[PDB]
Amino acid sequence: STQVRGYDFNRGVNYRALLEAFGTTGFQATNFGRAVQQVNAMIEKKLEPLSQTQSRRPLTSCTIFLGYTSNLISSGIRETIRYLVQHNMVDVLVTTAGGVEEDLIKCLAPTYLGEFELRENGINRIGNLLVPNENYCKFEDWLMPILDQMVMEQNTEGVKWTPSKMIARLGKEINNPESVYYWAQKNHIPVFSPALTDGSLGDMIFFHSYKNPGLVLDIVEDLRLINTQAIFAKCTGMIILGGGVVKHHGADYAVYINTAQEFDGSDQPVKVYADASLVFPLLVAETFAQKMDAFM
Amino acid sequence: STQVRGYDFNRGVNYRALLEAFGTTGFQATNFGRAVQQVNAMIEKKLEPLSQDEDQRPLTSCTIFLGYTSNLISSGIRETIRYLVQHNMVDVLVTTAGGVEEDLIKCLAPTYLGEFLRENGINRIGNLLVPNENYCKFEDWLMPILDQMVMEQNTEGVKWTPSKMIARLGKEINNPESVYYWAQKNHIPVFSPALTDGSLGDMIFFHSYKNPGLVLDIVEDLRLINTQAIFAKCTGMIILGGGVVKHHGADYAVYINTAQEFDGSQPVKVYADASLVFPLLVAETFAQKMDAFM
Amino acid sequence: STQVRGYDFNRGVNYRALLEAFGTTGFQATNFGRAVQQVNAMIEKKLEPLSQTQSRRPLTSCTIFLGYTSNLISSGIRETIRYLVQHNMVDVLVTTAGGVEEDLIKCLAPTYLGEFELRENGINRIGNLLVPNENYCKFEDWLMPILDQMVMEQNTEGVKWTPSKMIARLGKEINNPESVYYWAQKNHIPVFSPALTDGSLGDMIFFHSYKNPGLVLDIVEDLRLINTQAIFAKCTGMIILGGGVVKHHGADYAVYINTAQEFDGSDQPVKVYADASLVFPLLVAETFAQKMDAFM
Amino acid sequence: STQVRGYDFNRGVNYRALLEAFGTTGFQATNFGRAVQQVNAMIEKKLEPLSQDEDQRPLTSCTIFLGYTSNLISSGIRETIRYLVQHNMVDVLVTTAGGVEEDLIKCLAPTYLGEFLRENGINRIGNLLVPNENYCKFEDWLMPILDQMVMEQNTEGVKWTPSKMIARLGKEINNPESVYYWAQKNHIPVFSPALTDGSLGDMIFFHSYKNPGLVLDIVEDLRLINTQAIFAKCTGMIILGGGVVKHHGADYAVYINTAQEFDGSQPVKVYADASLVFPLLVAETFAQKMDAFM
Ligand SMILES: NC[C@@H](c1ccccc1)N1CCc2c(-c3cccnc3)csc2C1=O
Ligand SMILES: NC[C@@H](c1ccccc1)N1CCc2c(-c3cccnc3)csc2C1=O
Ligand SMILES: NC[C@@H](c1ccccc1)N1CCc2c(-c3cccnc3)csc2C1=O
Ligand SMILES: NC[C@@H](c1ccccc1)N1CCc2c(-c3cccnc3)csc2C1=O
Repeated sequence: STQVRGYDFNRGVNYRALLEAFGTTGFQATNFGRAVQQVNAMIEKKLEPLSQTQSRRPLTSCTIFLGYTSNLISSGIRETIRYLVQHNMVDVLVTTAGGVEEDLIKCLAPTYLGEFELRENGINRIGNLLVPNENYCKFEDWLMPILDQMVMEQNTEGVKWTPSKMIARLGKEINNPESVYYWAQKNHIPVFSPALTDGSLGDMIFFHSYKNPGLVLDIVEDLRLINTQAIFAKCTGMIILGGGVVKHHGADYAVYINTAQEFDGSDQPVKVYADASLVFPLLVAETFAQKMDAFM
Repeated sequence: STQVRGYDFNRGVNYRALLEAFGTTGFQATNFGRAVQQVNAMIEKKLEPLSQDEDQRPLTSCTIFLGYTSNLISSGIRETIRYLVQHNMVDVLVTTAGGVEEDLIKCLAPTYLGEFLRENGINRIGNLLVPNENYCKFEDWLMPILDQMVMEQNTEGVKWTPSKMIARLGKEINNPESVYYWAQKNHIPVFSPALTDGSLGDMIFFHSYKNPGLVLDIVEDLRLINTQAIFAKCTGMIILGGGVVKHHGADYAVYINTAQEFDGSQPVKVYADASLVFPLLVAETFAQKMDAFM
Repeated sequence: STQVRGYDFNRGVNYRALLEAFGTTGFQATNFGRAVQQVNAMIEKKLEPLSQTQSRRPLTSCTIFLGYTSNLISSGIRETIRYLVQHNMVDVLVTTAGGVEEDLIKCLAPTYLGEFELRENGINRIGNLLVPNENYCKFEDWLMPILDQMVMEQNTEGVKWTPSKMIARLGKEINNPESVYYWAQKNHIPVFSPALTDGSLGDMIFFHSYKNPGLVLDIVEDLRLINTQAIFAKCTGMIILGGGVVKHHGADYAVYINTAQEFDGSDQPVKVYADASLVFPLLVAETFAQKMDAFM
Repeated sequence: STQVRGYDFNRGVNYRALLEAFGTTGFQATNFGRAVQQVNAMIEKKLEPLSQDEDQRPLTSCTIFLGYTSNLISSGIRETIRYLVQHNMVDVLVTTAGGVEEDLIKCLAPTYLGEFLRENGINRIGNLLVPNENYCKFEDWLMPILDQMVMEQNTEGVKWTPSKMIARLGKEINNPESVYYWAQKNHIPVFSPALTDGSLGDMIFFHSYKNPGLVLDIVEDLRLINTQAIFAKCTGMIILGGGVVKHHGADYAVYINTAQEFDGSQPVKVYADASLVFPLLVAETFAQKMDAFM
């Protein structure tokens, strides 16, 4: 029986103690507290020594899957995710349509803050974020010669492209330390996204295919890669931001952060019903970023 | 302007007048009234003969895309979607992970109502219950088909994509209750790049160790879905449940979901569970023009 | 074990059968089906003969409380609620701030449909509804002489005003068969609303009190009235639209229709998670309106 | 304009920089950054001395109204609210049914964490658990006070309103953990016309048969709350949880709730559970200026 009790500001302001007190505050603050515990248990299992997939990445004592929706990549959470990937704190990335190109585009031009007329200035609104159309034009220019090389390598060097191999290539090509995908390919963290071509990147692949036909993207090889990662893990952890990212039907540790409801049936595990833009950086602050020394 | 006024039940229970009166009721009832008009405009456009200049599955005056999340296929809305597809009322289907297998499995065994399990072997989707045995029955049915598909790839040069696989599964289920049976029979393509994210995917995965090499290309499906939009005279969209399609326009569009805008996740949005709204929408729109589609 | 099955439009369009099939469709459609059952069981218990509070209203075999938020009174649901009250199908009304005056004002001037600049034309927006400010001005003019009479009767005829007695008086004064509150006082259905003065009606009572001081509105007498209604019922039914209307901590039958979530802890019973503007008229169509003959 | 950029944890865990960076992070993080600015503007205004012309519980340069739903008083946010009230950082409280008694009951017995009962005697509020015995303890404490209040009404001519009752309950609880103890001690009025809708109301009801005639007038409270706004130099509002106050303006305003607009139920709205957000907001605003309020 733990008693409900909030942080007492008559102590002054200690941010560690403030965040610890969320555990006893109730409602989603308590879920936040439980999420910190689950992620710290993931991390501690990951750091336990081993003494013991078609993948280069060395096995650890806990394989952590980080899933996220595109919109979080458009947000500043992109920096949070990049940090984790940069320091090898997760093992596999999963995302949805848009989630690749929104990272790469931010390397060529910035996304801006607006609010919750726009079409005439040439601007794509995503919540309270603004991406000028010019950004997609710059990305297109950058992308075309890479797709040319990709088709050539497929037809002459036997390369069998999948979304994950394409995402590694694009990460390598962007060659920029602010990119999630640059760091992911550098650290051999595979990125999975069958819905890679559903949005803007798809549109460009589509037009490119009439200029230079031939590109094939197989999803069955990626299917084998992602599932083998899970089957041959000693333990698995999952952290999933935004929902609609991953399917069930076991994970040893699981945290979900989203604002989706269960009532229209839309797809000790912990859910925090909150905007990940608020919650994820706090969660990282109290977990992965506390163990920064151990990952180096 | 138009005055707010609900239906007056002193007039008795006149269902058509009641549904019409939603338009002036306000909030999401008003949006439902607008959805009805939007869908009726699509249908009117569709039934319009192509003029001499507009000429080109045969193209109509309005190409209608129907998108839905897999949860709706688990629900009884599966029957509503099947009705529209059976009667050629839509031209293209788009769905999400689970959206295919959940239709096929219901031909082999029923889904049940529970409430809002792991030991009895039950998969819970909201208040719906699918016994785990349903998926075992599906596995048995599917494996021989996957053998045939790999054989045809390797010896007949068939290049599989998700749409072609879904067409083939529909032909193989050969059951008039199935959405996918009717889609392939009527040459309505089904697009679903996340086809392998769920249980069907687990099965294709395991199958690939006994009999490797199946390739599912998404790029040919990318070209097919986009060309449907590009060569349409007019386009209509009806998207149920959210997370199905991406923008960056349709001439007519209706979205029905309870997704929020605040975390960043004349078109009409109805903020409601599609399980309530979509059959009412269909009753006032497609079902009124049933004979025109026969 | 009931099997999931939707309405089959190859039968054509039978609206009764369509609505019955919601029961087996799943998700909130199934909850809708369960709500129809609960309300029909309320009604059937109400119609059972008796052979057996400080209130004139005769006891029946089930006392039905109908609760609703103001916004539903601004909507066309006002007509649905009025119908029930007109035909004595419920016994007690409960509402929130705004819920009284939005009915009365619609008797003097209409509310309009807008969408989800407005201040300069003089317009109060409520979701996609528009109420011109002029409507509140007309209501104020109408209200002042009634408040004058009310203060006089308090100080000379011993009248002890409560929100429910005030609401009866206003219903009687509006004298219009489109008003919920006209019908409620005519049929001796009490209306409870401690938060009666939180909005526009309150503002006007506030200004009036400097022109004609003295008005007292006691909530303790109303507290006694509403609770005695419940204590001395043979059976109770509750139908509550919009949430935040009533408090718990027993009802024999209960239906709630709202879109509030349980996750931030905001306050066989059935919940339908839906906009009552869609759901309530359908529910009425399949329940109270089917038994219209028996209530006359 | 401002570029989207999250906090970079390569800089280490610098909490102040992290909270500041929410402003450029986007979605509701950006709204949190705007709430911080809005509340800091209120506080800055409040600490501004009244000029010679502006002169008139003593009035300040900004009158701040703090509103909250009772669920927040059941939560640990009760401590946060109590802190602000204890230190005269707000001028008026407004709450909803349950909002009073749930503070008072915690002085007699604790609330507990459970998960998202009727036989053990437990009231469930989300993932919070209040044993039914807590309310029995509250009843015992309250009855003698209700006797005194009726006596003073009838023999001393006291005219009770909810605010006066809440002040009196706060004085009687005489406990520094209580929001209402500090409100009456600092002459912060508490308004709550729905005071009797819940458990306190059940108790006043039963008490009224043994000892009848208590009158709680809301009209005098109506005048008091409105006059606080009318005579303010500047007004600020902080409203947690929704359904608390009605409009038809404040100079500064922040709302924190997860209510939707679609059913119809420079001000800033943060769409989030206040149990996460409000203590962070307070840490960056009122708690930085603690000494100015002492
Ligand atoms: N059902 C198993 C489940 C899972 C989750 C986590 C670890 C292991 C297994 N799963 C595997 C397949 C998958 C794909 C995907 C990607 C590229 C090609 N094909 C499919 C995207 S999401 C998703 C998914 O959820
Ligand atoms: N961005 C354009 C947009 C669109 C929608 C509707 C008509 C035209 C164009 N689009 C096209 C591609 C697509 C796929 C998909 C399917 C199979 C392979 N690759 C991709 C699933 S959803 C989706 C989508 O939203
Ligand atoms: N807790 C008992 C509960 C209840 C509900 C239903 C039937 C009986 C009892 N209750 C009674 C009191 C009440 C008031 C109110 C109204 C005018 C004056 N004072 C209080 C508004 S809502 C509300 C409420 O929920
Ligand atoms: N409509 C004006 C609005 C307002 C808010 C803030 C400052 C000024 C004015 N208002 C004033 C009245 C009020 C009551 C209340 C309390 C005790 C007795 N009667 C009514 C509770 S909430 C509420 C409210 O919202």
